[PDB]
Amino acid sequence: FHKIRNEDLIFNESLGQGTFTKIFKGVRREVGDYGQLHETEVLLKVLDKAHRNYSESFFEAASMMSKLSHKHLVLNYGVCVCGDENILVQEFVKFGSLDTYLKKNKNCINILWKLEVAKQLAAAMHFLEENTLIHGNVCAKNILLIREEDRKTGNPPFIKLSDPGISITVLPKDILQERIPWVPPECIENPKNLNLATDKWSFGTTLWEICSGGDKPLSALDSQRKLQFYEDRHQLPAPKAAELANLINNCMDYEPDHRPSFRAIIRDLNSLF
Ligand SMILES: Fc1cc(-c2cccc3ncc(-c4cnn(C5CCNCC5)c4)nc23)cc(F)c1CN1CCOCC1
Repeated sequence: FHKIRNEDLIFNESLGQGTFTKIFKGVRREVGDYGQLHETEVLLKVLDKAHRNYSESFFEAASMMSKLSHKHLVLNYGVCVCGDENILVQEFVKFGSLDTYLKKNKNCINILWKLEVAKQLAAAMHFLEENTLIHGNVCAKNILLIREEDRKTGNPPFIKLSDPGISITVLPKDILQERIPWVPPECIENPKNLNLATDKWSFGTTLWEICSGGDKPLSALDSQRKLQFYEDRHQLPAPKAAELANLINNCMDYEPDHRPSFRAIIRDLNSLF
């Protein structure tokens, strides 16, 4: 990881919170190409001091995204570990998380937009699968919109997948249960069951999000009822825009070995026209 000096980073507005983290917009003063000075917008993720013990895992997640380079993976600029703070310095994606964007723009997003975003996410996951790299936290909040659809010039939307944050393999059980139904059943049974099939399940849940205008599946269920939801082997209801319901249910297979490869998922996606 490239170590960035605290002097070169300026914290600005809070954008929200992750698990044991606070997230801010910031500015990084840097020497760019040809020696030109730039003040670059950045995303600053800060681990809560009270959870400093997760630091390793906190950085491990980010490490996963920087091992490979891909057009659909958010860039990591480096880390600031100056002092007692642990800071991730990442690319600032203009339009932010996809779930917020869907909730705000639901009244003007059709099937073609959803299908393009789904294809891009599936392509990112196919890249990860071919590299045998587990993401571990696919969800609409971790999809970021680089640019919007422009029907005037035919441009499709473009998305990037963000880093997964602290791994579910080390998170407390109640956080895992709160993350049903993104966390697959076998990881609720044993968090060390984290596997490639995990991301296929979570991809199904994320498709449900994309199709549901930013609604959160099973949000009306508390943790005990989410557990019970997995115990009775229920599936998510089809979204009112049901064009992807079969794909969602095929990915959210209670048998991890039966979840389809992302190549087959991409084939299915392309078959809808
Ligand atoms: F606060 C968060 C930040 C990210 C995130 C991770 C990695 C890179 C990111 N780049 C930009 C933005 C971002 C945030 N807002 N905006 C603009 C859009 C509208 N104008 C203001 C800025 C851009 N967010 C990024 C992911 C999250 F998961 C949350 C946590 N939450 C996710 C759901 O929404 C609330 C925050």
